[PDB]
Amino acid sequence: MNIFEMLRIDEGLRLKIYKDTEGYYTIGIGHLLTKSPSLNAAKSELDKAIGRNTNGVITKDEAEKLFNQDVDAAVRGILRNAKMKPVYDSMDAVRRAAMINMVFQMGETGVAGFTNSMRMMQQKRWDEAAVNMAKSRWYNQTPNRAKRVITTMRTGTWDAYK
Ligand SMILES: [Cl-]
Ligand SMILES: [Cl-]
Repeated sequence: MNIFEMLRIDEGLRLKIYKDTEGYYTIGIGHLLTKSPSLNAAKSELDKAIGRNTNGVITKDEAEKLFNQDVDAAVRGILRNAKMKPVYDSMDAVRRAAMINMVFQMGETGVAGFTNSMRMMQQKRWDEAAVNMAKSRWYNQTPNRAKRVITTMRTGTWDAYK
C-alpha cells in the first residue's frame, strides 16, 4: 500500500462529472472542478484541465493524470507550508501518507485548521491526536473515511486499509 492506493480507495473513480459529498462538481479520483453551482462552469473547468473538448467525460488515463498531479501538488503544498512542514518531517512514511490524504481532501487550508492535533502529532502523542482529530466537522461529515485516516495516524500501519 501507498498513498496512491490509499486515496484511490477513499475517493473512488468516476469518469463522469459528479457531485462530491459537499455537493461540488468533481470528476476522476476526487478531482474537485469548482465550487460553483453551474455545470457549465464545471464543464468548462474540466476542458481547461484536460486540454480538449470533453463534454463532461474523461477516460481512465486522464483521470489518472489529474490524480498524479493532485497528489504531487498536495505534497508540495505541505512542504511549502511553514506550519505543516515540520510536522510532516517528523513523522514516518505511513503517518505522512495520512497527512497527505487529509490535505488532498481538505485543502491546505482546511488541514492547516487542526493546529492542536498537529502539535500532538509532532510530539508523538498518537492516542491523543486521534481523539482530538475526531472532534471535527470532518469526522462528523465523513466518518468512515475519517476513521480510516485517524487509525493510520494513530497506529502508523495500513491496517484500516486491509
Ligand atoms: Cl488541474
Ligand atoms: Cl465517509
